[PDB]
Amino acid sequence: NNLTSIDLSPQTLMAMHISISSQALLNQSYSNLLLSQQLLTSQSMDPGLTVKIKAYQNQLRQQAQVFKQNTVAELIGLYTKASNFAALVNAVNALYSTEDPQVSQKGAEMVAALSDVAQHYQAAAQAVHTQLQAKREMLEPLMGNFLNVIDAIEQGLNAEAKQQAQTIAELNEAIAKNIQSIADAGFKAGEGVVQLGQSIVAAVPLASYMISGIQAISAGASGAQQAVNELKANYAKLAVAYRALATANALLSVAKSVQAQAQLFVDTYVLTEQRMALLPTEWGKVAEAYLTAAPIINQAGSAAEIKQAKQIISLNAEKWQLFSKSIDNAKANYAGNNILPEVL
Repeated sequence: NNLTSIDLSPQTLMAMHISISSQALLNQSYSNLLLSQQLLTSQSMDPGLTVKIKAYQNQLRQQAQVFKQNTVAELIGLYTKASNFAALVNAVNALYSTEDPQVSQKGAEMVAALSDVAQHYQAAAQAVHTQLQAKREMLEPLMGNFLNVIDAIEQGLNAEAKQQAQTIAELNEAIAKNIQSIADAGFKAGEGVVQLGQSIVAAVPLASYMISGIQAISAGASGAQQAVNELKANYAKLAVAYRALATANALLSVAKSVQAQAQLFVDTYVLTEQRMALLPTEWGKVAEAYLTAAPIINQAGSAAEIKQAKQIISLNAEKWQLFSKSIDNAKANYAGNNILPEVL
């Protein structure tokens, strides 16, 4: 109705871009893990299962490469649009720093213009989300069929081997939680520099399929020290379980190691897609607010009404600059987290 009711703020955009970065950065590291993982050779012995494992491994590696190189760039592109918008709000602020007597009209047209820009960023986000949802609809059936392959083999295992399979599944779920604790401590809700590494954590004899796993960098300064000690303990026990299950069915151990790497990639893809689902609607809310504000900013034309508009605009400009720094940080993480360095 009047100046006090307009919302020129970034609304939930800052928190949403942090929650997106949270999962997308981790999924960047899981992509590098799938790409670093030694390929299974045609050891044969059981060529049927080997083809099925290699097929899934190759299809996952191809999807990890598409996320690492294409999807990340597409997200960095969305974040750049948020930076751009922040600059435009800061331009509206720069306008009000002049003693133009017709500032109310020039200001209202600029806000009405940003309204249209927000509507475009809405469409830009919707495009990325459609791409993410399309792949998600392909990755779930792919993983589901591979899980049917594993389960079909497991129903025919002896008592001891079926238990080594349960133990592997349990530790893979435990190690996931450990990695999540470690990454969240490094991320500090968008203020930190998320950095994870990798190493050979286990091996299955055939001559030797060597399984890669995520590790913390700086086993001394990474927030959640509890999680690092659990991770080392869990990897040690995981290595035993694989060597054990391998005496019964070696390629089953390989298959479970591949599925564990996939579970992390597909689960974090799905979370990245669900955090992204809300972004179009939010840009839409910014577009709707800016459109409504325009006529109100125009009516504020008295010396005092202008001073009050300048005040509101300057406050929302500072809010957008704080979000613009949150974006620069996220963009620097995506850049620096492109490499998954080795650890000993």
